Amino acid sequence: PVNPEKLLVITVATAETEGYLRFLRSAEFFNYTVRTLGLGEEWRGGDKARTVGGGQKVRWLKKEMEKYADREDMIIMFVDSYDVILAGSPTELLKKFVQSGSRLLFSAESFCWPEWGLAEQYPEVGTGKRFLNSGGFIGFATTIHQIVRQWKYKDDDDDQLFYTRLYLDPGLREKLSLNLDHKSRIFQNLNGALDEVVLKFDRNRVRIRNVAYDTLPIVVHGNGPTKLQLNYLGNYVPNGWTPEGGCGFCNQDRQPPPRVFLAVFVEQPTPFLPRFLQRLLLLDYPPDRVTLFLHNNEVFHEPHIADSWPQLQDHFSAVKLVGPEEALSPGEARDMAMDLCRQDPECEFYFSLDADAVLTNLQTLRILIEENRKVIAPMLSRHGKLWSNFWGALSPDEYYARSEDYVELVQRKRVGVWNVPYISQAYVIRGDTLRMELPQRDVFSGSDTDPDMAFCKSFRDKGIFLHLSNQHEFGRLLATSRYDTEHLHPDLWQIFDNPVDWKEQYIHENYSRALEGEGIVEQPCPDVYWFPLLSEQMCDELVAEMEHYGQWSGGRHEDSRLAGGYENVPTVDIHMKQVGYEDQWLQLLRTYVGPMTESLFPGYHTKARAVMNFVVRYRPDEQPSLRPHHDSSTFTLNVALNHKGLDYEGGGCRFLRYDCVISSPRKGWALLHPGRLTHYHEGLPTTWGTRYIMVSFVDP
Amino acid sequence: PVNPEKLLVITVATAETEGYLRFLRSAEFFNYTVRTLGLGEEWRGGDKARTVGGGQKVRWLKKEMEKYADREDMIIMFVDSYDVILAGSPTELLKKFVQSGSRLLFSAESFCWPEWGLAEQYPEVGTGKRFLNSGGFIGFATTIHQIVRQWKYKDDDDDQLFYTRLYLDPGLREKLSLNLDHKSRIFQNLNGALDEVVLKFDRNRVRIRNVAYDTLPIVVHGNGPTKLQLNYLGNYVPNGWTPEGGCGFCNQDRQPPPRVFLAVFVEQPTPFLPRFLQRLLLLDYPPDRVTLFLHNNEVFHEPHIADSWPQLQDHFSAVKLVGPEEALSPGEARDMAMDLCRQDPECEFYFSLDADAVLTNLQTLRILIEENRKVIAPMLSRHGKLWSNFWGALSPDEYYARSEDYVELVQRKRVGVWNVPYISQAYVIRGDTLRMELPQRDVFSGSDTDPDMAFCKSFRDKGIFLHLSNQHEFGRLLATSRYDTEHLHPDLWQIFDNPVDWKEQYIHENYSRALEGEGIVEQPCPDVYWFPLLSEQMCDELVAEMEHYGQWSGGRHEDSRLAGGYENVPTVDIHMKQVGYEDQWLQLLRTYVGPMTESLFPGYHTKARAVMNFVVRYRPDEQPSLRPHHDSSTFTLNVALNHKGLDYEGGGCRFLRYDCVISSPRKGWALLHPGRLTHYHEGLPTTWGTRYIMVSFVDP
Ligand SMILES: *[C@@H]1O[C@H](CO)[C@@H](O[C@@H]2O[C@H](CO)[C@@H](O)[C@H](O)[C@H]2NC(C)=O)[C@H](O)[C@H]1NC(C)=O
Ligand SMILES: *[C@@H]1O[C@H](CO)[C@@H](O[C@@H]2O[C@H](CO)[C@@H](O)[C@H](O)[C@H]2NC(C)=O)[C@H](O)[C@H]1NC(C)=O
Ligand SMILES: O=c1ccn([C@@H]2O[C@H](COP(=O)(O)OP(=O)(O)O)[C@@H](O)[C@H]2O)c(=O)[nH]1
Ligand SMILES: O=c1ccn([C@@H]2O[C@H](COP(=O)(O)OP(=O)(O)O)[C@@H](O)[C@H]2O)c(=O)[nH]1
Ligand SMILES: *[C@@H]1O[C@H](CO)[C@@H](O)[C@H](O)[C@H]1NC(C)=O
Ligand SMILES: *[C@@H]1O[C@H](CO)[C@@H](O)[C@H](O)[C@H]1NC(C)=O
Ligand SMILES: O=C(O)CCC(=O)C(=O)O
Ligand SMILES: O=C(O)CCC(=O)C(=O)O
Ligand SMILES: [Fe+2]
Ligand SMILES: [Fe+2]
Ligand SMILES: [Fe+2]
Ligand SMILES: [Fe+2]
Ligand SMILES: [Mn+2]
Ligand SMILES: [Mn+2]
Repeated sequence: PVNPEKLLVITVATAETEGYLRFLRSAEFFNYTVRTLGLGEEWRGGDKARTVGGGQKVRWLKKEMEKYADREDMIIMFVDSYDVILAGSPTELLKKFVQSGSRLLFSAESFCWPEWGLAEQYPEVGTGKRFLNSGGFIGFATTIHQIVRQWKYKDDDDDQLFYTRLYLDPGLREKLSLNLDHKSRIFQNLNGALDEVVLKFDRNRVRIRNVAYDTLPIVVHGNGPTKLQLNYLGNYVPNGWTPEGGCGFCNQDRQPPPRVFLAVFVEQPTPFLPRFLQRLLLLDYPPDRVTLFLHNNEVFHEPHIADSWPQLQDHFSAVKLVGPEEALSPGEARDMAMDLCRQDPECEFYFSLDADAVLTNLQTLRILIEENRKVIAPMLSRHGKLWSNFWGALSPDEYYARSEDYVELVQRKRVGVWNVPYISQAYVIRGDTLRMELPQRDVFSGSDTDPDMAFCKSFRDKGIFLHLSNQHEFGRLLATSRYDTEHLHPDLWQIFDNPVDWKEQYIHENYSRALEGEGIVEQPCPDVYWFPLLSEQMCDELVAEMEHYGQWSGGRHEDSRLAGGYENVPTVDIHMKQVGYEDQWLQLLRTYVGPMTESLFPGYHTKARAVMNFVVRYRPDEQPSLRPHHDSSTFTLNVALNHKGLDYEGGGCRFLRYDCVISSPRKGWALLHPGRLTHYHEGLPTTWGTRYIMVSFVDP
Repeated sequence: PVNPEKLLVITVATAETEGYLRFLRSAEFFNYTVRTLGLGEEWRGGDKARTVGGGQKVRWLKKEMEKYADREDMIIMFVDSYDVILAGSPTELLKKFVQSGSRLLFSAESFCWPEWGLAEQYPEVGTGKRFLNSGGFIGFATTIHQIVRQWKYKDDDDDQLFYTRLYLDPGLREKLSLNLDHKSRIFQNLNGALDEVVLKFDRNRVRIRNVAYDTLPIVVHGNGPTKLQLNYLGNYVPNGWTPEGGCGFCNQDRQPPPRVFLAVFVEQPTPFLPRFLQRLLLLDYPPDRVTLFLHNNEVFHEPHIADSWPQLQDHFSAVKLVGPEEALSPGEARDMAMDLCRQDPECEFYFSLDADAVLTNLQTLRILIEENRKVIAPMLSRHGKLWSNFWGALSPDEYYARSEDYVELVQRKRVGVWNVPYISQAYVIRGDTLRMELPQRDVFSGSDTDPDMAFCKSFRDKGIFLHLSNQHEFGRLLATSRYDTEHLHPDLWQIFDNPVDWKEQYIHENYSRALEGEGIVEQPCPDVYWFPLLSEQMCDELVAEMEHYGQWSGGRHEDSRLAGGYENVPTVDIHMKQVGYEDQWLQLLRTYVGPMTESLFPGYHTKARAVMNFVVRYRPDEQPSLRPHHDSSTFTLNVALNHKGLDYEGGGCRFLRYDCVISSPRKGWALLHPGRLTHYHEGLPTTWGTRYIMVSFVDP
């Protein structure tokens, strides 16, 4: 039973990169003893991601092994550190080594790298990996010393060719009892084996299983082009995220805060921008510590920015606008904003936020800064859909791909802080990282590749992790896909594409409370109910849209009213059809009036059909009143669109059979009365100003 | 200026017939002096209506004239009396005689009667009547004496041939200055001149005008076959009926009363007979003075008569039934009933009343008896139509014809007591007239002619007037034309043909009062109105008709109710369509429910459309309740058809949104509530007995 106190892990690492630190945490979880060679030095092993190299690893190890040249009592395992995580204990590792009968076991690989023509020389293996991989091997210290002694080559020569050449010596391979871990009992190299590796869960720990060989490896090596697959596994293995404990490295549970450069990007016509700009004033972070940069690409949004700009300038420490007349492409804009932060040593954190990100959590900035990562994004999704501001995986093209755990994360079945290949629309970046690790200006620009992808790739190429937190509800993403800008108030037409935001801007703030009892709804006259439905902004924009159409009814015009004997009872009005708002208004009816009606009239059901939908204008100079009549409806909805007193005098609705009068309508509130038989009614004369109302004859 | 004290009217009359008395009244109106020859004697002048005759007139006149043979100071006018009325004064008559230059003026006639071959011998006249008529002549007494002296012939020879022969003597005609009144200045004979005579009205007097000659005759002679035309004129001329005075011989203003034989005739299936038989008990005339005879030709009416017969037998002095098993034809039945009166000297008046006569005036018998005529009928019309129980005129066929004043009489623009050619369905006849003047048994029978016509003709042939009074509202005539007897209660289906009577039997007696305010209508729940609509008899017959169909609803049956989510809400019921009563029930709705609805819901109009009309049966053993639902109607009508307590326990209607319960329905009363949106409602469980209701979903 070999003693774990005699096992030493040796690894190489010239800097404490996020991968190195991920490795160490996995080593410390199992209580391994880790010696790290090279930590302050310059890497001379060549660009291992483009070419061969790594001989410097062998030189440093050879020098370290001279201490242990005679230590037959010591087992040593050498592993890479930037792309390796440990998944099993020293005890299990040692038992498995001993079972191999080997004196120095190398990991095995599907590819014969870097000289593919050496494959013939290798021994035959039935089903396991055939070839040697230098990223991981374990053996007696005396045997390892005898191998690494023979290093006498350049720092930029290939370490794995060196070991392969020695392994392919039949006399040497037998003298020293050298072996390869063909069936991945100990070492799992991913390159060429992705289809064989799955996560194996436990209550408080995760590891990996090779389903081809039915093994539980100890060492997971994301060798070659599998770093992102290793990134994926390292979110779980060994104690990343677990069924019972959750995430293991996040906070879980949440005097001057760091100065922040906040950069906002308006790169396409985007709905509800006035609302977004107003949210900036509400972000819970001291505004004297925030510098605002706003890039607007859209002349459509210039009035919006202008209205908001005085309040922003008074709010934040400093503000800078870059408008459309500057002709910047989105890539150049984002380079410029990031570089303003990079070049200012007082910029401790850089926070990029696009205009289609709705931050519902006003503490997002604090939360992300406290997470203490180089780069981190809050998870934002489109309402009720899977689409989000991150990708879990990449295609070989390096385009979008759905990771095996994407849906669980978007649905927040698994919450934590995830290492992912792509983030967008909102993220926070350390100022130090921009200065020390990505000093180039051309981060988003440079190739014909999309800027958002180029940015992520820029960070991946430096080995910087991209973190994504779904630990909290942070907000959502607006649909901007087909946003029709040819209206006086385009956001009035957003009831389909952005219904959550549409409701919050146009439905009365006390509507939902009214629909749940609470004694808001009123019944001023028998079977006439009165409730808040439309927000003041909705009334104002709707009136303005009607006046902008300008073509009100006149003589010869006919409505669906019933008075006396086949009389015609018209109003000066505009029907929703004429302005192109029928479909939107029916959606309102379906969603907000239908349910209100069934609640106030128990027993009644409706799908809210209405062929007659129109806005009425009363004035002393044209048609000031509406004579007694019935409506061609099962029930009628009558919504006040302006203020009695401020905008008009007189007016109001009278119900003759009940000698009951609605003398003082409320802007945004609706009347709901039966349309036939019982509620013969009259619109009293408007005596001054202009009185606007919205009328729907539903279920005719 | 000849003195009217020297003018004597001589006429012949063997009896004081109604025509003679009509003549005398017209003579007394103008203050003529009338000598009447022959009053107690036997007429030997032959049948003047079949043949020639009348010589007896000349014999009596010749004897009377011997007194005046030398009285050159006297003017004498001889006229017939049974078919003559005077229309002008003695003064006007005398002036006109004098203007003629004649010493003995005869009336003229279009026909050369009785020897047509004497026409050549007459003098030529341009346009006036050419030939002599003996019914009227005026002249100096000495001249008349010289003419009548020459009478030496049989009582049955023709008087007019005698005068013609003397007139056609050229020497005589010139010696005595004999003349004919060619242009009807004085005498108007109607035969051959009907087209020339019209009535000329004045405030308090009527006369006739000859429009061919533009004259105003003094003497109107209905000679030959024009007696009925004279009958017509004599209703006005000279003071019969006048614009300002009205009728001149009627009462205008209305201790043992005469014994009466009342005879009732049921000669065809007739509607509402139970009601008619019940009316007999209400006739305002002492029942101990009335003998009832009832002839029923219809087995359909045997149960009706049987139900009523105990009350009739207890009511009247004596009663006799003659049923269908006696095989009597209507003619034999009416002969038999009239002859029972004829042969009983205690039968002072005979009153014949058919079963389709509705006497609304319970004093009809008194009124007609007080009118003191031989034969008189009260005017009865079919509701809102011109058809009545009399004819004003006869065709040459002696069939129906419309008199020039028929419509004015039916519409009661002219009221009085009229001499008319035909009466039917109700009339009163003096017992004496039957004994003394129509002793034959075969009054209605004898020829293949209709009995009703034969009866009138029988009386006309004896010169008996047929009187018709429209001086009062007496009643109406039922339509019996197409009476469908193939029902359990045929009168339920009479809403079209006899709507006045249908209303009085089936509509609630307090319906009309309720429709005119008076605080009968109730509103037991908000916008649920409650009013009396159906009579108890209507409910009882309607239920019984449904149970007699017997085929009530069951499983798989679907109604037009709306509950929850596309649930099916059935009732065990029968729809009006199935029993063949839809059209009738819609008529009820149109006529009685429509107007009630518009009165209780001011502003609403309806033509009372209803596709769903049905009777519901609730029982503990089948379907006792009706779960909460809405109706496919603008408003719903809900009529109770039996008695809570007597016939069922439990039941009632509940309106959930109003926490209001109709716990105690009223048989025959209707509920009226809106059908949609507001009045979600439930039929409570019937716990004992059977609860029937009538339901209509109107305006769906
Ligand atoms: C929604 O409901 C709230 C609470 O019922 C309303 O609040 C009040 O507003 C009045 C006048 O604006 C104030 O005098 C009260 O002090 C407020 N009460 C509270 C608890 O805030 C609010 O006005 C309603 N909103 C709308 C648009 O009608
Ligand atoms: C129609 O209305 C009359 C009067 O309102 C009702 O008459 C009364 O009936 C009750 C019970 O039958 C008696 O106690 C009263 O004395 C009656 N009053 C009078 C003035 O007659 C009559 O019942 C109503 N008819 C129906 C069928 O409901
Ligand atoms: O600048 C560098 C590059 C690499 N390494 C170490 O050398 C190993 C070899 O690099 P890599 O794992 O990327 O090569 P591959 O396994 O993909 O062939 C890394 O894991 C680190 O342990 C290092 O210390 N500094
Ligand atoms: O039974 C009779 C029939 C006739 N007359 C008288 O004789 C007249 C002649 O009869 P009528 O007028 O019917 O004959 P016509 O004028 O039609 O030829 C009558 O008007 C009566 O004045 C009479 O007294 N008794
Ligand atoms: C690691 O060592 C500590 C004692 O030094 C011990 O308490 C802990 O449980 C060990 N953990 C594992 C996973 O072996
Ligand atoms: C008839 O005579 C009386 C007097 O005897 C007279 O009062 C009356 O007015 C006269 N009527 C007519 C119509 O001549
Ligand atoms: O002006 C009002 O409030 C009543 C008008 C009405 O109900 C209608 O549009 O038909
Ligand atoms: O039984 C009742 O009174 C209620 C039933 C009803 O209204 C219906 O027939 O639809
Ligand atoms: Fe309109
Ligand atoms: Fe209306
Ligand atoms: Fe039914
Ligand atoms: Fe119902
Ligand atoms: Mn590696
Ligand atoms: Mn005559």
